[PDB]
Amino acid sequence: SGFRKMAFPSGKVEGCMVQVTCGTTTLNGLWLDDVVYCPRHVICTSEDMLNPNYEDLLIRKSNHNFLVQAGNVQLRVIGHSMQNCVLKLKVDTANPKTPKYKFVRIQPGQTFSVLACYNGSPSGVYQCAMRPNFTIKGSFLNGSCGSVGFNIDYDCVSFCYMHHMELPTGVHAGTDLAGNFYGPFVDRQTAQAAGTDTTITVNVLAWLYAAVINGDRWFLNRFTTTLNDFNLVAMKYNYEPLTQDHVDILGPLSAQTGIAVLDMCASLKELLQNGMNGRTILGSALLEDEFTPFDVVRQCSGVTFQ
Amino acid sequence: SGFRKMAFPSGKVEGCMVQVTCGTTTLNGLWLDDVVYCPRHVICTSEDMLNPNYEDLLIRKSNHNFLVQAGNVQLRVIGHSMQNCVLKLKVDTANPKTPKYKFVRIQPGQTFSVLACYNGSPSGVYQCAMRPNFTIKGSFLNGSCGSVGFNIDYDCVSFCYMHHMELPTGVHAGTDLAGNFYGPFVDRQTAQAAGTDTTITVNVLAWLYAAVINGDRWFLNRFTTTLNDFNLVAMKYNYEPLTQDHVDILGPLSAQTGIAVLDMCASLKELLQNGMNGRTILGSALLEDEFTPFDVVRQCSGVTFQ
Ligand SMILES: *[C@](O)(C(=O)NCCCCCC)[C@H](C[C@@H]1CCNC1=O)NC(=O)[C@@H]1[C@@H]2[C@H](CN1C(=O)[C@@H](NC(=O)NC(C)(C)C)C(C)(C)C)C2(C)C
Ligand SMILES: *[C@](O)(C(=O)NCCCCCC)[C@H](C[C@@H]1CCNC1=O)NC(=O)[C@@H]1[C@@H]2[C@H](CN1C(=O)[C@@H](NC(=O)NC(C)(C)C)C(C)(C)C)C2(C)C
Repeated sequence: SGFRKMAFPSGKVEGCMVQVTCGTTTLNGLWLDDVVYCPRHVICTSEDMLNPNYEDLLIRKSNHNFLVQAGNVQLRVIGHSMQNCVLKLKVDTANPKTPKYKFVRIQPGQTFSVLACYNGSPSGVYQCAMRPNFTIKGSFLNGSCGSVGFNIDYDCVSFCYMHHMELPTGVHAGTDLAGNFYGPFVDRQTAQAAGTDTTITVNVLAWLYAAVINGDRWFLNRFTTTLNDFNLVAMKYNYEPLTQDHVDILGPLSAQTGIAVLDMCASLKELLQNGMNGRTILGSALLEDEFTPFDVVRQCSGVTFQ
Repeated sequence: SGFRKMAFPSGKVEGCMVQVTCGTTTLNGLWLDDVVYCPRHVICTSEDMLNPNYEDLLIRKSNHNFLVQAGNVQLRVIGHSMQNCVLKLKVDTANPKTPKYKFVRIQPGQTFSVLACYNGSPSGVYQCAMRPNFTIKGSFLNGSCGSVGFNIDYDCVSFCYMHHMELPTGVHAGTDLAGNFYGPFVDRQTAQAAGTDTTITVNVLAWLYAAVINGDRWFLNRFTTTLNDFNLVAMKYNYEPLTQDHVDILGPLSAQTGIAVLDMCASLKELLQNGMNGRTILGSALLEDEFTPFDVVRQCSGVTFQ
């Protein structure tokens, strides 16, 4: 037993990280087959930086302007193209460590592992959620651009995030691996703010089920609630609406614990209305919302990756 | 910015995990050069299990009794020996993925990454501390024995933990990689209890410094305290004594933030005495004690591994 914020094993992604240097800018790239993916603002400088036109900026570049450093081995760029806000550098060598992979654009509320990197070298791995306001609460210092987020599904790495920038509230914004920002953000220094966030209700419920699976039983009650009456309480506390689809997804966990989803909603209602009164759940004094129903099942049943 | 429970990149350890099967028991082993390390209770059965004599049990074993499965490749055991509570299986093949490594026995309060594994396949990675009572609050299901904990220091993996068992409170006990249990535990089903735990004071202080580095400034105060007067308050709240050595270790963080260590102690004092009053620090409503001073510096300055 026990329940931890668990990341996927990072080895499959570690073997893909490279350093991309252009001009005075150095950041991380992702090397899959013979392509290196990195944020397009690597072609920017200290003054391009306020309102650049990346199409103009890129037409002015030559392949030899791109230093791609794969460990102590230099990779030669033989072509480049821009796809939305990512740059794709064609190199003459296919990454022999390329895992089976997919690029996926995730929905808010879904979680993923982030491999934080500097100068092409991994620093650490941690678990994140895509917040409802399309930011992530990451841990990113200067130089971390191009670090990626990912899930692993049996043997396949599903890349879902590449880091671009930090918002003045200390949260982070980035793109999918096809260069489309999550949320309304743009890779331009103009005023941008995250937008009001909300708590991921279906994930809180999953985590309460995790608690029950692990022996925290104390927040349960005899009551039930309707979805409607629950959602009226959730809105007051800035929680995302719970949909019948969320209820269906929580089915397996409800069946394993014997606690109907709507009964667990009645428990969440009382926790919102009464607080936790100096008690903890799974070692937290807050209601945790960065575990999906799938995360809970994976960790409570022991799914591996090969 | 941002601050997360960060694990080390796990790839160097993923390449060392194997499956060890003997009799009806299957667990994980660690393959370094031509040796596989695993818990000695792999030689146990459903009834050996209450009071085994592992020396007798092992003399009765043959090399061919040990199935070591490295992916879809079987490793032949050519020798075996017991070292305390770990079994060392000599195999005919050296692991080509063997990283630079050391075996280290850590002190309580020190943190490490755990690569949770089942059937030789990694499931997830998370960060732990060795509690003052020599347990760890892990996430371990049946089959996880032989998963290891580790730190990485530039290019060197320092293995510090191998998982053996779960205590009735849902916490975990194990050994160093030389098979010596942390704490008073034994690999025998007899009554054993963790012992009263305490909070790791020097780590809480490190995490408050992390908060200041990241812009949470609110818990600070104008006051100071003596070490003596601080430790009198810490004892009341079941905190470990803070030593002058801890104060010295916190020096760099104190110098970077401009907050004297004893001034941060005065802040911790008021947090213990007053609670947090519905506020959070670094996204937690509890005082966090599983970041060491080194963890904070590493994450707030961006140290990598190559
Ligand atoms: C990222 O570019 C990086 O790691 N680069 C390494 C090389 C030095 C700079 C190259 C451009 C970096 C990651 C940031 C740094 C701190 N935390 C992070 O996550 N991204 C950026 O530097 C992006 C980049 C340029 C600015 N920027 C920022 O993140 C800005 N933030 C904003 O300007 N935000 C608003 C636009 C919303 C106001 C800071 C101030 C944090 C540097 C672009 C946005 C093109
Ligand atoms: C570990 O052996 C394992 O993963 N093995 C896989 C093969 C099946 C059993 C082989 C022995 C397993 C990990 C445990 C399981 C649940 N959580 C874990 O961390 N360890 C054990 O099964 C150890 C092993 C035998 C019992 N045991 C336990 O952990 C016991 N706990 C205790 O008996 N604890 C006291 C001795 C303190 C009472 C449980 C009940 C959790 C199975 C030994 C201790 C030799």
